[PDB]
Amino acid sequence: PSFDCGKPQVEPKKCPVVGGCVAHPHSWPWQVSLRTRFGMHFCGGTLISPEWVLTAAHCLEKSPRPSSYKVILGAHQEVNLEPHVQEIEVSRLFLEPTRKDIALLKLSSPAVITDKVIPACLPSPNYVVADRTECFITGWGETQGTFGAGLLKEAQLPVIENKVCNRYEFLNGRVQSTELCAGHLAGGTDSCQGDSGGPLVCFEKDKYILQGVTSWGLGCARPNKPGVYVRVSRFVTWIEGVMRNN
Ligand SMILES: CCCCCCCCNC(=O)[C@H](Cc1ccc(OCc2ccc3ccccc3n2)cc1)NC(=O)[C@H]1CC[C@H](CN)CC1
Repeated sequence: PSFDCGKPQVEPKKCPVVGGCVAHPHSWPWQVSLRTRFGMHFCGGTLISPEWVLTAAHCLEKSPRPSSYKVILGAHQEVNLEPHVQEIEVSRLFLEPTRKDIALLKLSSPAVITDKVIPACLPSPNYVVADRTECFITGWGETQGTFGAGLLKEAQLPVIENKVCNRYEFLNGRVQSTELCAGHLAGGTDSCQGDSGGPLVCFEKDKYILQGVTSWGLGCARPNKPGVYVRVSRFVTWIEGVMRNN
């Protein structure tokens, strides 16, 4: 039973995390929860192959010990995990070598790929997501009064091209070429604390492609303050190299 990357078996709501909506369970089957050995959620991540999870380097910077971490796959509820959820210990950590905010976790065992646990697709190397492309972020981060705490949420965010995002009114030059921006400039919808390390995916014809890793922002969901994501396409060669070498 082979499953194509980026093709959920439960079609997502795509409601047009603060704002957005609670996802249909298992409609974002690459979303993982990165947890302490005691089962405390602290970051998201994205399954990109049965043995590999992509996350933000800042999620791992406190401990270089793989035993500090475990990965929860197939979940919908944060607290009361579903019976099919897989909990897999991390074997090795690989931080991006130029110190950008992206990292790989090699799992101690491959995840079992099912209709609820499926990898996201990687983008082509150096792909640029065009201004205004509609994408989605997912996670179990905080909700700032918008409902759904404790459940996996999604939010539709359009990409804001870097040259726009860097304007004074927005992020005032801070965004690097190895980052991208996404958000609604009227505010109200955004990734927030506890979402970092998770995916920003953009639908292309018949599948979702992982274009961003939730990284940072100036608060959550503020008007004129879109979130910043690591631009995954600038790291595909590095990611593929790590997977090939390990
Ligand atoms: C006492 C703090 C414990 C951390 C749990 C709260 C996690 C909340 N996460 C954040 O604040 C992360 C940063 C963060 C901080 C700490 C962190 O993990 C701490 C940690 C994690 C594992 C550890 C293992 C052994 C020892 C200490 C450890 N400490 C992970 C992520 N930033 C974000 O989620 C961003 C997402 C984009 C948004 C704008 N659109 C703004 C917020």
